[PDB]
Amino acid sequence: APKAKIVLVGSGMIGGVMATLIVQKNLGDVVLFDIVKNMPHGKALDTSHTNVMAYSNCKVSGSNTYDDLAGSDVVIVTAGFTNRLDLLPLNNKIMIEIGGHIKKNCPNAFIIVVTNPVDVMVQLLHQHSGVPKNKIIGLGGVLDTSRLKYYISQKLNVCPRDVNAHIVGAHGNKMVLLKRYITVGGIPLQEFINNKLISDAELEAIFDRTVNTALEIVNLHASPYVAPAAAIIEMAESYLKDLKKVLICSTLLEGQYGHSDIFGGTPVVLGANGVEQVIELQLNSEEKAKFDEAIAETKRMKALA
Amino acid sequence: APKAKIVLVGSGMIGGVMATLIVQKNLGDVVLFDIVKNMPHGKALDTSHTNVMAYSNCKVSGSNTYDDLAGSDVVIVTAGFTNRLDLLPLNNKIMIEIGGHIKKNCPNAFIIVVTNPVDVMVQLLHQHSGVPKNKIIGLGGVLDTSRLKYYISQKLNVCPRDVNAHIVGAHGNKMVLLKRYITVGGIPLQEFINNKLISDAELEAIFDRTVNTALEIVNLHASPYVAPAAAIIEMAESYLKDLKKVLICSTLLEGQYGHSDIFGGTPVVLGANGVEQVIELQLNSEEKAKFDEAIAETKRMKALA
Amino acid sequence: APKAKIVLVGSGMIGGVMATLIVQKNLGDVVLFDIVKNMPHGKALDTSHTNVMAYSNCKVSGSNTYDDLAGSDVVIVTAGFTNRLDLLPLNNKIMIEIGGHIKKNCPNAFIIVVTNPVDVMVQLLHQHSGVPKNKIIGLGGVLDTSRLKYYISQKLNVCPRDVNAHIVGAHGNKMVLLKRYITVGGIPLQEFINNKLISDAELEAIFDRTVNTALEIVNLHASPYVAPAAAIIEMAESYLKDLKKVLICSTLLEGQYGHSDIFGGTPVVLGANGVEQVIELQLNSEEKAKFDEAIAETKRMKALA
Amino acid sequence: APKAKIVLVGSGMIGGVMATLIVQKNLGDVVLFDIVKNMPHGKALDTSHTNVMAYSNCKVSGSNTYDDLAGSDVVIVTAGFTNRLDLLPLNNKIMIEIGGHIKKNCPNAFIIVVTNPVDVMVQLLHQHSGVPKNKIIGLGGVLDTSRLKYYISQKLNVCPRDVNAHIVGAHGNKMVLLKRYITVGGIPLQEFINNKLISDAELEAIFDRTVNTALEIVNLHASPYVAPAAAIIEMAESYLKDLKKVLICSTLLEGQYGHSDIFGGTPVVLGANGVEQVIELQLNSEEKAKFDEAIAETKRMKALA
Ligand SMILES: CCN(CC)CCC[C@@H](C)Nc1ccnc2cc(Cl)ccc12
Ligand SMILES: CCN(CC)CCC[C@@H](C)Nc1ccnc2cc(Cl)ccc12
Ligand SMILES: CCN(CC)CCC[C@@H](C)Nc1ccnc2cc(Cl)ccc12
Ligand SMILES: CCN(CC)CCC[C@@H](C)Nc1ccnc2cc(Cl)ccc12
Repeated sequence: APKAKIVLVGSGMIGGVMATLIVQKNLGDVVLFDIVKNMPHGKALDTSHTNVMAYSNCKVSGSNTYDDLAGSDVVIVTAGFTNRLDLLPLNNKIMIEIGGHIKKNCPNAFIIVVTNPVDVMVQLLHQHSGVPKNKIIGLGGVLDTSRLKYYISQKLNVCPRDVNAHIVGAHGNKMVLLKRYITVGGIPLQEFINNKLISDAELEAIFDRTVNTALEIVNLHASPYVAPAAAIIEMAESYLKDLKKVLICSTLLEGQYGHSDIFGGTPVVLGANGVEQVIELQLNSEEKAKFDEAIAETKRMKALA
Repeated sequence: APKAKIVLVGSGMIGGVMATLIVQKNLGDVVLFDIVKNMPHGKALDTSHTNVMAYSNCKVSGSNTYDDLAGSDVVIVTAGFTNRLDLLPLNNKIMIEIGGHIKKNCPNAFIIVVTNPVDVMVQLLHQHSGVPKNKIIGLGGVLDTSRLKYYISQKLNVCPRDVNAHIVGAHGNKMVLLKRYITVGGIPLQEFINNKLISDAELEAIFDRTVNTALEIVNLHASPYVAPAAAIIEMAESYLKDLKKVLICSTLLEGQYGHSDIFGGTPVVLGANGVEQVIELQLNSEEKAKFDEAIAETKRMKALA
Repeated sequence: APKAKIVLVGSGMIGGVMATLIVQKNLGDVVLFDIVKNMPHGKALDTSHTNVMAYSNCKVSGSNTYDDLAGSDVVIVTAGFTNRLDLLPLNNKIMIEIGGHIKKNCPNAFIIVVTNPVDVMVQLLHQHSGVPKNKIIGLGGVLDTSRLKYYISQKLNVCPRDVNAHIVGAHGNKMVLLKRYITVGGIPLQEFINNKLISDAELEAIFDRTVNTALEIVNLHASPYVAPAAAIIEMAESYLKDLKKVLICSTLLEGQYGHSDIFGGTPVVLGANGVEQVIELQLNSEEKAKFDEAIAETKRMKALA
Repeated sequence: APKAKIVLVGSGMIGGVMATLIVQKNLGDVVLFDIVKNMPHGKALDTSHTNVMAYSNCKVSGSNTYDDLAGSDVVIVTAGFTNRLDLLPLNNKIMIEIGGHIKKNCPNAFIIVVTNPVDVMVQLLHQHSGVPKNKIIGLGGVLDTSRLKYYISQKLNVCPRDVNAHIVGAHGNKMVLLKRYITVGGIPLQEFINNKLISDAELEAIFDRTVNTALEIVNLHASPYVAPAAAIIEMAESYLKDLKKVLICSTLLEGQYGHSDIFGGTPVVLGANGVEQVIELQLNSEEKAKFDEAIAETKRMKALA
């Protein structure tokens, strides 16, 4: 069947929601892969029954063998151990193992990396898998901006999706939030600030909140996995359905912002041909300085893998 | 049942698509009303069967009696005769007749006016129906900008919805297209122009195309009714589901842009409380001059009704 | 792009709704083809703008040249002149012309025939196009049963889709309604009759209503095209998304019900491989007698083409 | 806002998926309530961001105070300790506490009970909350039959939703699977058995699999919560949107099947008025004997609470 085959390399919390959302949207057949014995089979069985409730027809199966990567159209990697820097070499080993199988079983698959630090892990897998630069991206901006877009929408009382924002450079503490590129209903946010509808102080607090959301969720005795999963599926769906959505993801930089041979967060266009366009925001020197900071941290960690 | 009741006052071409789209989205019960005998019943019967194909449960009935306006949550007016100025007094008579029944049968319904010239006809109905200012709007910007957003998206090869634009003042020849407020993926269009991805000349042609689309469709031996219907439903749905989307519609101006006691196109926020916010774009003197032109034409025609 | 290409051979009323529904569901690129100059271009332009309102990315274009059949994944034929028997030879000529181009431009496309009498016209196109038997079907049962399912659901006050029914043999006056195969929520209808929830007399009236619905809609000064379009799209979507839905359509009979070398309405399974299964209902002699009647009328008209 | 308010009393695994699915479907505002400090707030924050990805506008908040039950339109109870019979009195205490607050804060809310044993726990809450019989149901048949419908659909290679089946009496080991009431595309399953498309032996194995699915998932080192959540949402959605779907749920029996003053699984119709119809299947003596067995076990456990 010409039905897309989506292999989720890692059957943890994010993997579970991704599987659920795929069936809900009837995106394609799903394989929940992991090295943990049977668990992926158990989650796959549970999820497979939702086909009835959702009027879908997507096979959902578990797997403990890399062989099931064969025929994969899309591969989503969430696998990985969770100082923080001590995991770098370890997770690189996981990227190496996965990359070798991708190269052997599905060299033409579209890859989405989630493993943290994503900006580092994505380039590592790109290198070990050998896939073209336009066929591999990392999760970052879609998730990070969903927080900023959401918090602003609540203050302004408008549909969350009506707020657009851009966070670039890298996923994580060094993420670059661009106040200048925020709009509401397509209108520059500054107009709403001029109107006293939202203050600069309110925005600064929202910015800090955005950068520290994962930490905030963790401190509330939970962990972020639902939004990450939803952000990942928006990306995968844009590719599978050739939507050509403009989404901020970690992609290989070839001179943009003055950086090369490194992956960084920036808006790109995802369609049937993968990363069809890499958009370079015309940042000013101040924003560029922050982007530089993001890249520096990515390079720092890359060197330790 | 707490199911919304949507009464379509006018069962023509736009009315038919609206009915179809309502069932597709299971938005609520539909009444296709018109003075033409039986036709609304015939279209209603045809459309009612689609409930099976769409897994919906919306009653779709025809009507030839104004009494069916009772219990209406949303009323959509497309009725109206189609120089052009000679129809003004005639269509005003239709607005008067409809307004009297709305006032009597559903004073708390949310009204959307389509009848042209919409900016004139909407204020007339507002006056004859007596509903609050936040409960009546006219179709305009959503439809007009859908053209501009779509044409630009094709030139740039991105998802149509990713292009945001603003057309204000009035629906029609005097519509004000604001080049300065166009974005792609939330990014100012000017950046794409600086990049040679789209030229100023290309945009000028797209602008003219946008203003003359209805005429273009008519010259191709067709008439626009599908997009208008879809634009209307996006508006009605934002209200019914309390989405709080920022949509450009004709609303009563109370000083915005320097105009009062007149309806004009401008972004507003539609939610459970109707027009929850009227957004005033901070236009420069040049854009304001064009808006003035739009209002002037509306006043001109209003005076002839 | 791996986006499906759907060519609508005939840009009339049914064609328009199909185009609209395809964009709503983001099913694939659409081509509105017809011999009428420009009209398809005009309808295509109007419909194309709805991509913004629906968050879709489907190209919608018009066409006046058969060449655009190239690359077609799905072809839907509604073209055709509308005694009634005098049109048979004329419409056969249309089927011949279309069939020659399908054979030349898209021999592997999946074909859905709507032209009436569908059961006759579908076999004619099958013959002239040369496509495999599993790649061509005619619209019939999905539309006819949607009426029966809907009317029964209203009497019983249950979701329309919860009522399942089977109408076979042929589309049209000789359609075979099988009372014995009607269920509500999967429960045999007879149980509801035993319960006095619906009477046999009520059902008989609903049956007559079902058979005469087109005529009823026509007498109300309208024409059925919305449900037909929706029924057609349910079929096309099952194929495109490999849903494997059980849908009653006109398919080539190879001995089922005692008939061969003729097309007739019967439940089939539509998936990525087209007609993946032809299901033969185990009818009793009485039901079989009626089916025979349906086939006889189809053969009668086939002989006059 | 006239937006429905859904309070999830219990913020565990099933609660999380329910919250996620509600936003995906934009069903209404969600409150994740639990006695565990902050966790519901953490899950609520994570889930709230998905509003952007799903184009929804549903508030998702956590809560540690029963007061938030005020204004609730729908209340879903999953809270509860997890011999097995020793938990009965304990879980009854939870039902009592919740029931008192429902009675005080939202007496007109529609209640769905999940806590096991559901058939027992649902009647207990019905008693402690005092809500009308038509406003409270327990999860059972929708989940159980989704397994049976799914397994059969895979053997027959048809859309999962096209297989309809009925499991009644009680949720759990004593569930009554009715082979006689299974259909495929509305066609009696027996016809497919006569055709050798599926054997009686295959079905017997599927039956055992259906009854032991939770156990099977648990043995694979997982736990069922995704399907349960999806089944619950289908029920809640039928009520909220007045779909009037026929769904098998635990409801108060008033003489049906010969049982009274007890809750049992049976098809019902859920609409704006809650349980609008309780459907009694015309079971034979053999099926009735099994149903009796189910009720007996429910009564046994009820007596120990
Ligand atoms: C002792 C166990 N070892 C080595 C035999 C297993 C392999 C270890 C490294 C390479 N890979 C992994 C380690 C841990 N988890 C993983 C999850 C997925 Cl999905 C894929 C690979 C993983
Ligand atoms: C001769 C016929 N006349 C007067 C009796 C009918 C009423 C005329 C004016 C007021 N109204 C109308 C005229 C024409 N079309 C309409 C469509 C709708 Cl939906 C509602 C009112 C309409
Ligand atoms: C005089 C005009 N003639 C002959 C040149 C045109 C061709 C006539 C027959 C074969 N075909 C047709 C006749 C009428 N309508 C049609 C609509 C479609 Cl979409 C496709 C073919 C059509
Ligand atoms: C020692 C802690 N006790 C008593 C103070 C808390 C209350 C205990 C019983 C009645 N209720 C409960 C016990 C355990 N979990 C629950 C989860 C939810 Cl959502 C609601 C009520 C719960």
